[PDB]
Amino acid sequence: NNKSQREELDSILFLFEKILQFLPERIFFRWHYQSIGSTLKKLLHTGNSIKIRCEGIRLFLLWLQALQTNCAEEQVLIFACLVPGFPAVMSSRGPCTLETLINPEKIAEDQTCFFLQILLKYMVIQAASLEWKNKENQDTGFKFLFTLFRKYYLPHLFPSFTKLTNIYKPVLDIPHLRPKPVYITTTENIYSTKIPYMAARVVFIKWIVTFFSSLCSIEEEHRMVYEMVQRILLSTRGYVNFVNEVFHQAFLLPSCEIAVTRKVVQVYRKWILQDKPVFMEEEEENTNVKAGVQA
Repeated sequence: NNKSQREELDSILFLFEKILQFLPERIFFRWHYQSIGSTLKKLLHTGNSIKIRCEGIRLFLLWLQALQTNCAEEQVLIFACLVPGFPAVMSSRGPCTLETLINPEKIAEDQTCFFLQILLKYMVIQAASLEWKNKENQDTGFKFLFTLFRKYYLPHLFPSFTKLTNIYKPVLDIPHLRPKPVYITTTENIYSTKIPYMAARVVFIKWIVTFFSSLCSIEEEHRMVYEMVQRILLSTRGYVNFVNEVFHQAFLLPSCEIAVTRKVVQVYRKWILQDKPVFMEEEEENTNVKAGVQA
């Protein structure tokens, strides 16, 4: 291999991205399905650098986004095993990971956030043409991706996830006390908790909050698309309930890394007693929320 060869393979990846963007309808018609799958599997080689693996994951995400709901079982299984460190997905063949699926600088299981930020800003590159297409294709791909992520990764990420929060039919109870998790007080000495899969919850809640605190438009190159994804997050009843439930899951984390809760406090300060969005203006049923502020 050479730097010229590295640039050639990067240009091959860029041409792959361009051919996915320029021809979404052809991809939706499973064009070169076996060839695309083989190319993705070859590019998903774990023996290369972190950049190569990230590019392969990005290309796989774009391919499944353009394919929408036409992805087969192996695409879903690969998608469910894209981020390592998670338990092997219970498939028909059996437990498996990405390494054994493709083969039938230390990673700190932080590839979840990189994967999520790749999914976000590359869903918004809008492989949908919008010509010979419709405006609905802007929202459909991201809705499908969010639904799949919530179906697969969310239940394991949130072991305490449950369905209580709902503005419509507002059933309310009285919360009670909770025990104290053990703090190892190890490694200024920052603290942590022995409960597995907690940093993933912190990252997920922080990202959800940053989409809502969603101020100052620092990036300035992906801001209209952030507004688009904000509308997607608040454009349906189900996503409304999901946002309320993730906020309820917030404020429940242990004392370690509690600054995320204050972010939710700032979000609610911006919402109530301030500019009130359509979210509080007075199964998905209607796009308009029209939820009373009292509930």
